[PDB]
Amino acid sequence: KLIIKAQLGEDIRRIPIHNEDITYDELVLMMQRVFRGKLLSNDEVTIKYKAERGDLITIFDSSDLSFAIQCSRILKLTLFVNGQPRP
Repeated sequence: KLIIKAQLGEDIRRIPIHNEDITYDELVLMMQRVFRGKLLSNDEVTIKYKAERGDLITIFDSSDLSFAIQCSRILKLTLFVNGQPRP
């Protein structure tokens, strides 16, 4: 359904999400689980996402998260005309 691909430094975790009404606080908890050995219980986790055209945008709460998820569903196509990308 939905894949969350999360990066902390060089470590990348790929998490499949089924309930799409996931809350911000649930997402934080999930990040804490998947990055178990990288974090202390008292670390403060900040979450950003790659927006359309690669700029990071901070997610502060569940409504930011929901919008970020809706903005996720992009299919990026490149078209070729008679085999040429630049006719």
